[PDB]
Amino acid sequence: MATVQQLEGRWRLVDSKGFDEYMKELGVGIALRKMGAMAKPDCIITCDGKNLTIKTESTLKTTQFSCTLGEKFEETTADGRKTQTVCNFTDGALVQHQEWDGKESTITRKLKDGKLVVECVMNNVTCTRIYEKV
Ligand SMILES: O=C(O)c1ccccc1NC(=O)N1CCc2ccccc21
Ligand SMILES: [Cl-]
Repeated sequence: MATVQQLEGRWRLVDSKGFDEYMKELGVGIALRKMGAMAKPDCIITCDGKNLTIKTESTLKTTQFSCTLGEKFEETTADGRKTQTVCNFTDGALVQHQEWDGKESTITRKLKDGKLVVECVMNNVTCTRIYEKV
């Protein structure tokens, strides 16, 4: 018995795995990759019913989106991509699908050992983003 509300709270990055390779796959330039690779974002996740809000905060940039689960919406990512996106909660994991310019990326968010595991995949390049509850 798992629900999207299990992901709510305030989270802080504690481990990164393959993030540079994921940014390279997005085409992010060297300057922003150096900036991105030193950030330790803080994330606040809230979900009232099906209305979900994720606000990501760091010393470099603050980003946030609000959406209804299962309903598509437009999101401008931290690296500047204007994407068509939908979020679905399925099998104890929040699934975010991003499309832009004929390219796809999937971002999954799930709890593992109490840590929020964020997996970003694009063109078979997998990035793992580990957050601790604060
Ligand atoms: O970083 C992440 O784990 C992340 C995971 C999934 C989706 C977006 C992410 N990143 C993000 O939303 N932001 C906002 C500001 C900032 C600065 C530096 C690196 C990242 C970010
Ligand atoms: Cl996140």
